[PDB]
Amino acid sequence: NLDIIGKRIEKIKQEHETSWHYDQDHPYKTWAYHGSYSSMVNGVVRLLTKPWDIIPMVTQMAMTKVDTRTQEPKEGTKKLMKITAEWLWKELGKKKTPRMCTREEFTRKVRSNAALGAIWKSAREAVEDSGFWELVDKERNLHLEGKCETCVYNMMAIWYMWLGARFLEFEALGFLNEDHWFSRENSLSGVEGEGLHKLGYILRDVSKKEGGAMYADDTAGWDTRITLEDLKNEEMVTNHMEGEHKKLAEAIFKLTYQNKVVRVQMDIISRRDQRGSGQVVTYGLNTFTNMEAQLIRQMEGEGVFKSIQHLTVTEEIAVKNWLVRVGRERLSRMAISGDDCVVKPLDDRFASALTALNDMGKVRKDIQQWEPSRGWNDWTQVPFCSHHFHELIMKDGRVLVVPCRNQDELIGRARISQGAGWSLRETACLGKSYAQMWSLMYFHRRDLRLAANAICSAVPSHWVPTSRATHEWMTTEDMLTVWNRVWIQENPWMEDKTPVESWEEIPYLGKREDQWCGSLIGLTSRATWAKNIQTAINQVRSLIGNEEYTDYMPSMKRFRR
Ligand SMILES: CC(=O)Nc1ccc(-c2csc(N)n2)cc1
Ligand SMILES: [Cl-]
Ligand SMILES: [Zn+2]
Repeated sequence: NLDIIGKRIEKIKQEHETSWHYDQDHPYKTWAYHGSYSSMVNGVVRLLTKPWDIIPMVTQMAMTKVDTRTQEPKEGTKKLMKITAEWLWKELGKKKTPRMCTREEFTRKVRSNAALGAIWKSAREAVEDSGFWELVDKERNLHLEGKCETCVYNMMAIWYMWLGARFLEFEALGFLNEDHWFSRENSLSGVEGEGLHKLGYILRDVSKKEGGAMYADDTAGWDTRITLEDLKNEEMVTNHMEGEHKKLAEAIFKLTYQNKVVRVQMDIISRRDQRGSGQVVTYGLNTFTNMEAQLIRQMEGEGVFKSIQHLTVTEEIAVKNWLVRVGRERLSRMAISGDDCVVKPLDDRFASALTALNDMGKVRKDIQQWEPSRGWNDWTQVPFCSHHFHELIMKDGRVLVVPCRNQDELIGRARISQGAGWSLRETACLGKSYAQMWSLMYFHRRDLRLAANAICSAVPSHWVPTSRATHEWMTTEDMLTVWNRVWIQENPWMEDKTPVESWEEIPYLGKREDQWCGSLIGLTSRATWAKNIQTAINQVRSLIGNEEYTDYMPSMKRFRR
């Protein structure tokens, strides 16, 4: 307990000796208590989406369990998790080599803008000061000694550490993301590096497997369900390491993941369970443990073991043998993105195979603990990564599988910014990012293709999209050329590589399907907005001023004379 959280706690107390009031009013039960001491609106996107100013599902988006425990899993459950985790690390390691990430790599990220959950004023000034690395060196040396001093989270939830602890985290465990351990190639169930023009093709491929319904059960507060046993299983990645890397990774797991200390608005508490690490490391270890949990739920449905109370020698061999024999074909019946999964099991016994799942603490959201899962019969209805997927046939017979979600959510998100000090140019460039994403991913939604064309017409041609998966819309290349590259040239599911010559070759959903997914097509106003769009474009041009603009609206047949 305190042999590991004490040094950090003592340090924080000393720096705060005056107000070290041990308040007996602290609202903590599970969180150990040691002591105490807004969405802005994007004006460019809003002026070009006037019909949505009277839709509450859009306009409301811009307005306005950490404290729980998880019963220890049973001996049968613990054995199932340990055998499965050992096997899974070995599979993920067959074609990969664990390795330290470098300051030279850490800075590069910082030179660009990749959320580092950090807390000089810019992180760009820390890595350049050789003073920062000296502090990193001290903690780094302490980690090698099996001790920590300055690796403490500030819950905001979202837990932000100091850069020194982040860099360190990244040095020891960044290889999982940087070298693509959770790629569909390295993991089979994984979709790291995929993006939205891929995810539907991947679900359609899972649908091709003989088996039962497609299951997509959510976990309530997945991170708050992460147990110390799960952490012991994740930590086994270090069995694959050597030298300094092994000791540095072992210290991240022991000192920062399995024996945490955090600050809260300031109470100084510690928990030895739950997920509380870096968002990128969190994503990879959530994928790992979700893959493990779903293989075990598959084993339960298949009758590989009879009970979670304890495993018989024979069953331990049967589970291990199931993995070696069918483990890979099985991970393949899954699409897993951190806590999000889709599973096509061998048959529907999976639906009521719930004892391992509930005993691991991964209780399903929106269904009685022991009510058997609802199955999806059509891959085009299955929810994944906040989307569903349509099969869309081009006038020339070729097949697109496209991402989709309710259009009010897409419009409402593009109308929001986070943070202060945005110029009109930067606000315009963020509007252009959304517009290009819509042109590439949601071109099949009539309102989004029109609104994208309008925003790109209203923002100077040469201004670069900005924002503080393959984000191919973050470019000043022509959007038809990018569309061709993503959907035709580089699309492994498209055999005919004939380029598309114009946007009018690129289809929409059916008119009724577009309405079902939130389109305003057929409202009197949606017609006033499409008819008068050059007036809205001109309003925004007049605000931005005398700049080089391009008219993209005649790419659409209706504005093409
Ligand atoms: C822009 C455009 O194509 N206008 C339009 C007109 C009517 C309809 C319609 C009638 S009954 C139904 N379900 N949908 C859809 C769209
Ligand atoms: Cl269905
Ligand atoms: Zn849809």
